This record gives sequence, structure tokens and C-alpha cells, in this order.
Amino acid sequence: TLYSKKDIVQQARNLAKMISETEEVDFFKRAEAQINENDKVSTIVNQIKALQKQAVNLKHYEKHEALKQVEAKIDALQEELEEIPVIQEFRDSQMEVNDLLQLVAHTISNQVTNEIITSTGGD
Amino acid sequence: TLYSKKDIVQQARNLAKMISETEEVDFFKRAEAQINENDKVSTIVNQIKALQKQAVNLKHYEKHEALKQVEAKIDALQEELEEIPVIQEFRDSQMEVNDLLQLVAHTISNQVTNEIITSTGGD
Repeated sequence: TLYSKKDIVQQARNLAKMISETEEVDFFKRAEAQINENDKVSTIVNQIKALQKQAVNLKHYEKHEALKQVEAKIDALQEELEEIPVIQEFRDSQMEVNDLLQLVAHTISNQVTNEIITSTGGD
Repeated sequence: TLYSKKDIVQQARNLAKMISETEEVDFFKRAEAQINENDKVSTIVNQIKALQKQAVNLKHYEKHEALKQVEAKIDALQEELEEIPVIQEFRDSQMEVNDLLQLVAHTISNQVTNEIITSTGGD
């Protein structure tokens, strides 16, 4: 009997659980732990939050010129955030995990095509 | 010990082999067999081929007006091709397989995030 879509979904979840037990995701997890504890990241994320609250207010009241300044402040803070060591580590771990996922997707896609070819021969 | 990228790739290939043994891919395979044997599809695909050969020639010699006619002929034939029953079946099977693959990708992506959350808690 053929695998049902339901079987495949369960098997895909099993693959994901193993993917979550790779050095890549292990890196992402400890990196994430470090940015949740870093004080500088906390200070900056809060300031950004506060400014985004003002932004919504300024646009409501159509304070365009004032909005531009708040937006400049947010851009300034976001770039500062990315300069932070633990943030750089986090971004690096994110990429490692996203690249791994893409590899899995390509592998699955390419293997399916191979299996279909070996079974049919292509059209 | 954590799974290595290599382990994951192998496991992804195993998932693909099972995916290739679903009703979806089984549908794609018998649909593909039918268009490779259909005479009308063969006639049209060959005519399209021949015209694409003329197209390359016309553009080389810069026969723009003439190229436009050859391109119109190709469009006419392609649409005729899609009207063919066995082709409609093939397109339907292709979608079933592509939708299944997308589901697998989403499932893997969403389960990884869940596993990371249950292990860390998110950032």
C-alpha cells in the first residue's frame, strides 16, 4: 500500500525533530539564549518598541516631519543592534539553520524527481 | 551526539523515497505515461520544436515580422496542447505533487520552529 498524505506529514515532522538535533540548530539555540540575556540588546529593543509606538501616533495625527525623525531614530537603533556581538552570532546561526532547511528542501525535491525518473523515465 | 548535516541529507532522501510512493506521485506517473504515448501530444510537441528552430533562425537574420508569426504559431499550438485531456490530467497530477512537496516543506519548517521553541522558548 502507498503512503497517505497523513503518513508523509508525520514522517516530515520526524525529519524536523532530527533536524532540530543538529549542530546548526544547537548553535541557534545557544545563540538565542545569549541575546535574550544581553542587556544592551534589551535596552535597544525596548527603545525601538517605544519609538514604534510613537510612530503609529505620529501617522495618526499626520505629523509627517516628526515621523521622519522617529523613523531615523529607529533606523539608527536597528543598525546599532546588528553591530552587537551576540546579535551577529544570532544572525549567523539563523543563516546556518535556514541554509540547512533549504538543503533539505532541495534534496527532497531532487530525490523525488530521481525516484519518478527511475520508475517512469521522465516525459 | 547530534545528527550531522550528512545524516540529515540521507534522511531527507529517505523521506523523498516515501513521498514517491504516495497516491499523488502514483497519479503523476500514470499521467506521465499517458502523455508520452498520446499521438496528438507527440504531433503538437514536434511542431512546436520545429517552430522553435525557425525562431532561432529568424532572430539571427533579424526577420522580426516573420518571427512574430512563428511566435503566434507557437502560442496557438501551446494552448491547443493544454486543451488535450491527457495533458489536463498531467497538469493536475503535477499540481498534486507540487502541493504535497510544499506541504512537506511547511511542515518541516513549522516543526523545527516548534522544537526550537520547546527547547529554548523563542527570542
